[PDB]
Amino acid sequence: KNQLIPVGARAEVGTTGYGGALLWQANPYVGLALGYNGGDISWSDDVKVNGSTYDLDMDNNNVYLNAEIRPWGASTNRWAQGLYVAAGAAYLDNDYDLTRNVDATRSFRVNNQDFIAGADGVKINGQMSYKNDIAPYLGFGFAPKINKNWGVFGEVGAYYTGNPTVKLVSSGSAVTTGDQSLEEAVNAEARKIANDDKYKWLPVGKVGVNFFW
Amino acid sequence: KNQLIPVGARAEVGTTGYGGALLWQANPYVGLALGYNGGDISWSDDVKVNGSTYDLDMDNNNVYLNAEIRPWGASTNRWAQGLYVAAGAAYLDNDYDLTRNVDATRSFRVNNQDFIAGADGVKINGQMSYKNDIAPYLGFGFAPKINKNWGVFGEVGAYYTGNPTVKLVSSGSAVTTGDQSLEEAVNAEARKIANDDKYKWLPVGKVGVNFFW
Repeated sequence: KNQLIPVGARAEVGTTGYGGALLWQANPYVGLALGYNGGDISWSDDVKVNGSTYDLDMDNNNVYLNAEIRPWGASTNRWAQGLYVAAGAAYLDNDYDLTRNVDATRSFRVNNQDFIAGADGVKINGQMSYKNDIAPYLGFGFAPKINKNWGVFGEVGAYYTGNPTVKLVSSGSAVTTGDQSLEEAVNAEARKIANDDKYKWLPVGKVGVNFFW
Repeated sequence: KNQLIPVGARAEVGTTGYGGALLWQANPYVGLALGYNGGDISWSDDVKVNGSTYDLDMDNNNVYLNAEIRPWGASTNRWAQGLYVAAGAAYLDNDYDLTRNVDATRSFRVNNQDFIAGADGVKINGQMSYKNDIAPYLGFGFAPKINKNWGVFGEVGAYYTGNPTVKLVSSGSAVTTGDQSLEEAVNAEARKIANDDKYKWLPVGKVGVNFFW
């Protein structure tokens, strides 16, 4: 068979958007996925959690190329054959815009300090963007085949992106007994995101369907 | 066989204390339990939940007489034979003394209003006593036999006691933006317990071991 010809394709939905990939298989152990994840969703819910409401906007525009390594690639066992480690890289462009609306008189926590929203309530808005011409990726996947023609998968990994760009702002007044004012607590949180090790990785979870011709 | 002679005894531990009962069986469907639940425990934990620590003292001194009705009493099936409805009455004497210790700067909620403890923290103490010369009881039990000589059980029910006596007091200062001061919120909660329908019943959960001679 010709190495340059893909063996199949997949459709996927996950935390970095939806889309899919073309798939090549060099041998039972080593394969390649070239994909796009994009789109943009707006989850504006209304279910109150403890007096707060959250609104999430997300815009994605990612292109990725992964090697997939299957340690049990030649197995006829469907669970074993489906297990893989993904290593590769991607062009990343991801914007998150999260807004927390705190009801009047309700408590909420910012930078490990408790606050209580005043009579007019409190709004906290966060904008956070991951943009990388090329970011390395490592992940692990489980892609059991249902038969020779199709299957389903899940994949979890992370891109090493460095800290994202971040802008956090609050509106409204709050009472507190902690060390920081609301404004400082908010800026403290912006600073953690811009600087802590934890935020130098963009975690990824996706699920989807594989098709094989 | 002689009706006046008990068929067995049980040991039990539950929310109204520990102890046990003597058991009579009039026929496979109708039996009687005469028991004592007493003791007194002090659960002073240290595991912080959201900046609060709780300390619980409980003192019990209850005598009860229940009829137990087994709709499937003549069954050899152990699950079916073990199912019963309990109806009876008890002398009740139960004291609860619950103390919530709120760390400095942490939020906590009283009478559906959020508060944040000041620099010196906040203590909330509640004393609540159920005392009844005779209170009706209804409950449901599951007492599977392991063999003819022994078994295990659980029972859940409630005594109609009317509202308990209640004393709630706070110490320390707190900030808030709600309608009530801390003192009023605390007294509001005392009033609910002294007056709401919900508190006119003392719920009971117990587990134990049955012995048959």
